[PDB]
Amino acid sequence: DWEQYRDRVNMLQQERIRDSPLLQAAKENDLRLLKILLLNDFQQRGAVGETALHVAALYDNLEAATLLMEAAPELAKEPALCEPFVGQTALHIAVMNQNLNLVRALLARGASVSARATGAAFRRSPHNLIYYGEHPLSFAACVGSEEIVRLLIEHGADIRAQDSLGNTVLHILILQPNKTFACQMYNLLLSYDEQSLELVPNHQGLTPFKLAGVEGNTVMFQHLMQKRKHVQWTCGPLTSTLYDLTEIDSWGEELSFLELVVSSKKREARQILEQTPVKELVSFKWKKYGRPYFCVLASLYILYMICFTTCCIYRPLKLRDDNRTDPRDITILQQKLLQEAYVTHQDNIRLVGELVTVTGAVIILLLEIPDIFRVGASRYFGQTILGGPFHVIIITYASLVLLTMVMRLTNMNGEVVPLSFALVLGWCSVMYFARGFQMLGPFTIMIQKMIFGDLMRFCWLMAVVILGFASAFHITFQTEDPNNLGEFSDYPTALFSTFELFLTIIDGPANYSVDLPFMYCITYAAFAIIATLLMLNLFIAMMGDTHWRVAQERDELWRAQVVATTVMLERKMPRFLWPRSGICGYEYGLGDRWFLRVENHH
Amino acid sequence: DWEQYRDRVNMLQQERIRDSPLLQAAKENDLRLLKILLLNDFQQRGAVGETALHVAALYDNLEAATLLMEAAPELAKEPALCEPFVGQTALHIAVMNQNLNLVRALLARGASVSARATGAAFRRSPHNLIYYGEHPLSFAACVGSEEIVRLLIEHGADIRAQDSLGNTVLHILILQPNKTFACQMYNLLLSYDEQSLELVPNHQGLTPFKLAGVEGNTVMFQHLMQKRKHVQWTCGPLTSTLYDLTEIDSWGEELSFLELVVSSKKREARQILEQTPVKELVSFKWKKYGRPYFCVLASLYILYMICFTTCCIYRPLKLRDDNRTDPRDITILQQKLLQEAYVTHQDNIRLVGELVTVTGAVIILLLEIPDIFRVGASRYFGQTILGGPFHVIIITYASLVLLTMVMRLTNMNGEVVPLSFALVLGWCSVMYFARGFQMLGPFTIMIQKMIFGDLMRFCWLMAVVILGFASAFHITFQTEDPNNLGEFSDYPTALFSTFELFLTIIDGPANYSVDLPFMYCITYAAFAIIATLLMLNLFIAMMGDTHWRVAQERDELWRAQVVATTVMLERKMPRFLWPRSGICGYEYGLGDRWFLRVENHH
Ligand SMILES: CC(C)[C@@H](C)/C=C/[C@@H](C)[C@H]1CC[C@H]2C3=CC=C4C[C@@H](O)CC[C@]4(C)[C@H]3CC[C@]12C
Ligand SMILES: CC(C)[C@@H](C)/C=C/[C@@H](C)[C@H]1CC[C@H]2C3=CC=C4C[C@@H](O)CC[C@]4(C)[C@H]3CC[C@]12C
Ligand SMILES: CC(C)[C@@H](C)/C=C/[C@@H](C)[C@H]1CC[C@H]2C3=CC=C4C[C@@H](O)CC[C@]4(C)[C@H]3CC[C@]12C
Ligand SMILES: CC(C)[C@@H](C)/C=C/[C@@H](C)[C@H]1CC[C@H]2C3=CC=C4C[C@@H](O)CC[C@]4(C)[C@H]3CC[C@]12C
Repeated sequence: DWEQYRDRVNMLQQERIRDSPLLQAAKENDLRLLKILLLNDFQQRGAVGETALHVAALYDNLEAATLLMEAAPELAKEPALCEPFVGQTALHIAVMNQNLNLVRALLARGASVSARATGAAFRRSPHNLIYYGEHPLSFAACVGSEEIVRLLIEHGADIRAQDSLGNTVLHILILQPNKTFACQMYNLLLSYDEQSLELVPNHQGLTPFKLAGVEGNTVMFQHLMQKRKHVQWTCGPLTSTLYDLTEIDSWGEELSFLELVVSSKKREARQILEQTPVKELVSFKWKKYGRPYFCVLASLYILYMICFTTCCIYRPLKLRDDNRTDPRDITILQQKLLQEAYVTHQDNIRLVGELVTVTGAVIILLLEIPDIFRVGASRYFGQTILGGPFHVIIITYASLVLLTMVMRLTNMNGEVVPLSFALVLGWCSVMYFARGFQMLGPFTIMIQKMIFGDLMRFCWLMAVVILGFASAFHITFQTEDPNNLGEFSDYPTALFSTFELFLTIIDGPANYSVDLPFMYCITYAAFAIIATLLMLNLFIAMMGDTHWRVAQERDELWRAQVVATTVMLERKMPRFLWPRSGICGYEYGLGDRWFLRVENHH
Repeated sequence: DWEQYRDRVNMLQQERIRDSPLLQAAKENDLRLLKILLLNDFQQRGAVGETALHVAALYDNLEAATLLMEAAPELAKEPALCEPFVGQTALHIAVMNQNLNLVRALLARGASVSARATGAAFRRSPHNLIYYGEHPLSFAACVGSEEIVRLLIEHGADIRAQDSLGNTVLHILILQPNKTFACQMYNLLLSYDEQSLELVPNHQGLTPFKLAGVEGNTVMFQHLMQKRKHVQWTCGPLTSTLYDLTEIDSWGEELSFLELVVSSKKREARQILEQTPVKELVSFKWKKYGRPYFCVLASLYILYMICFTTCCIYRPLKLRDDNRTDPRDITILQQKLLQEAYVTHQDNIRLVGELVTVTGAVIILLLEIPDIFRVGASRYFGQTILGGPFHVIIITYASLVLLTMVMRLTNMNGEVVPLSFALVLGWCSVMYFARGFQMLGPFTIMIQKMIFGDLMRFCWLMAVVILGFASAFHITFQTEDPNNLGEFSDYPTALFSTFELFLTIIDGPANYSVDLPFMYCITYAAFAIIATLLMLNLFIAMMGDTHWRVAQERDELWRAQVVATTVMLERKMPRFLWPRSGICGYEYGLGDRWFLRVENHH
């Protein structure tokens, strides 16, 4: 694995230092021995192709480093050579150690300011505890050294330089934990840009501004907004400000800033939506267009489900041609064949409802399937914010409807099976529209967080308890007459009865007109204590204990689902229903830009 | 008892001081009277064989002590003589009182630095509020007096000296509450050791390092780690450190450090497992070997339970030879005798499943019973962390399986009884494997903490309520026809029905075709209010109120169960499946030691 390999690389590096007297002296800073060694091989390389001057820079030994450079000035220009450290120079190491005097001493000897630390230790990865890109300037900026950054710019470090992810030093600063020092560095780097470095995309296609949204860097986002706002006036406690919408509203682009924020896997990304500019734009969009249109789509989908339900109530059945020869058989009706299912005016009225049902199932797939491809299936079905579990069940519903149509056209028996699933999944998918309402939306997120959390854990241990007790009840009743107590008469019935008895949805079996086996009363007393008194009430207790913890995240997720709905509706609906948001600058001599005006009290 | 004896010892001591003018003067420090007394018996002894110089040292009376020593220098060498205080000298007392000048005055007169306070007041026990071992140096160290410790070392106090538990001053310092001052003292004492005192075991077989793990002394453990770590390099925000695994991983030893920590009765011991070295070693062991092998053992045990369950479903039964002459008798099948139970190919297929069932029951006892002997039964079955309640039920399961085999071989009727218990206990023991999963493990600890806590308290008061109401319902129905209401027709049925009615698992008995006794409606209304409205819902309330309090400990116990599982699997499984953990130093010129490399951000 990567851990045992990186560990071995570090062990070999330390051994090759111990085993080589020049590298050992470069580590210890014992100038005595280092003078004797250098007085009479300077190109000695440690385990990763690093020089004695890399070793001196790592241990921050300026005296050993200057003594090595006086003996062999060429060492300042040397990269390391083996996979984790490829392209790392002594300048990269000195910059990480913030040794300004060693950085001056290396630059005075022509250490390259444009050298790339290409190796696996510098790539953005869960394997690496930091990501500073590949260039000495990016290292100096992430390390927070203003003076080393100026010094590197004065030696001609290219501020536009991009690493193997396409990230510029501005993208790399958005990715750092030290957000306030990163904002101070971001102004310093923007000062040397006199087309802008803020507009350069990485290989994901993201500008620094879009990356601050995706990564949920609210401190860098509100900093980037200071160059995109204009204060129109202040009057006593009131200010009117005008915010440039260009990089937020993302007009005509296939993948907007707001879509990149609501579809981001970073939990912090949803905090960008609470910023004054994003929140007030998405609140306006939801008030004026999103809620009205989402209420119309909720209404149309409910009418479509009432239509489909009515087609199931009026489903074509006839008297069974076969005989109920078995006394346990209760089936009296049967499916009509296709050639006898469409005869009456009522069958033609149902054919219109069935054609509406099939048309809406086709429309669901035409609306759903392209968004799987845009978003990618694991992000599309996985994200709560986008509607993930509802997309699974609405596609499953449309698939079961089209399967049922194939069964109807082919005289296939058993339409009850896909129709019963489609009635449950079709109606449960009406809970998708709960996101439009503050009353229902946060509660629908609790339902989901309880299904994937507490209900999952419970059903795993509940199933183990049901297997034990169903088997004990079944073998307890194997010797007894099934007509006097039916609940455990075969093993599938014993499982189902034990499941219903666990949940207390069927009464505990009793028949006071006969002697039940004594082992039933013993087993059922233990079951009643374990399943109903303890586990069924402990479920309520652990749900109550989850509920108060999850409640703050439930509300943050609901507010983000409203924005994701707004972004989805504006993307998918006809543009004549969604007029461009904010204020057109061309009406006021401000150019082609669009704005949001926010007036606030302070 | 010990309390009334120690109290009497203290009362007699104070009386013998009051009754003896020299000891009374040694307590008061009235040098006037003490001069008159000493001018013309110095060997006067208080209630515990203590001298007037012990009394002067106890009351911290340096002037009386020096005046007593000037009259009788031999008193500095005297021990106390009666059971609680045997071997205590005036030096032990002066050291506890931190009187450096009295310690100098006693050492100047040859008070023994190697004297042992052998008496019952100095032994590690719940009877004693402190434990400083038996020697003046251990007293000075636990009292925290650096200057008295140096002074005693300068007078030749043996730093290797061991008390009646085999504890050295280092072991005794791990046992003190003042952990940060104890670490400062631990460095001072290690400085005089120039085979090491850190390697000396006590009579439990524990070194100071193992004792810090067992006692959960995380402050002393992280201090002891500072002499067992090497910083390989630091580069900007990153450091790589190498930790010596020798005393943690405990190779080839019959009882490891990690086993001593997970099996400790101290609740603080589980905090040692969260230290960087222990946590990262046990996390690696669990990731690479523990979880994969525990998932295989979970799978094999579930397949074994499905096999046993199938042998119970296909259990050999025939039509009853006897007649159902009683109209209340519902038994229609009976056990086959052994000589008719193995005839068909299906019986031979079941014999293979029954031989697998018996083989796994023998294997369970071969795996379980030796670990009872290693750990000791009360620690083995008592500890949640080790699997205690699951070890009880898995041994009970294997015992019921082997009992059932003896019943099968002997034509003994009633195999339903041990098989019904074995099906419940065998399946409920699958919850042992819940510890391997973050989803199920903490919840399985809540199940256990609720069974032993809230369910226990509830079942005690619930039983008292059922006894009252079952008796009232039984005598209410004694005069009435059992065929019209069967629930209370005899006292065992009335108990069982009242138990099912308490839990609301059977419907309240009613028969609108007859007049029930009016006393039933009155009694059942009171029962319905007390049992179902109040107590059954108050159970949910007290569980909810336990759940939020226990939730932090539940997670700490789960994280410790994962480590205990890892330690158990590595101990019990073949060593070719468990390669030695960490980094072999011999590959890198570091010797025979093994290491963990931890790289961290700061
Ligand atoms: C035998 C059939 C009828 C079985 C398989 C049916 C199961 C359905 C009812 C289950 C499967 C997944 C469940 C489910 C998935 C996720 C969510 C999202 C949550 O925010 C609201 C509830 C909701 C919508 C629930 C409702 C009930 C569903 C849809
Ligand atoms: C406890 C958790 C794990 C939940 C999810 C599981 C419930 C189990 C016990 C349920 C789920 C569906 C149930 C089920 C489905 C349908 C039938 C067909 C019927 O003719 C006999 C019973 C039988 C075979 C029952 C047995 C019990 C089952 C398998
Ligand atoms: C009449 C028989 C069937 C009676 C005696 C059976 C009782 C069983 C089901 C009881 C006895 C002890 C109970 C028990 C003991 C302790 C634990 C550990 C806990 O972390 C998970 C639940 C678990 C495993 C439960 C499950 C149910 C058990 C095993
Ligand atoms: C309320 C708590 C204390 C729980 C643990 C106790 C429940 C009691 C009421 C249960 C446990 C087992 C039950 C029980 C076992 C088996 C039988 C044999 C049956 O032919 C008559 C009823 C009888 C005798 C009932 C009576 C009620 C008992 C004794």
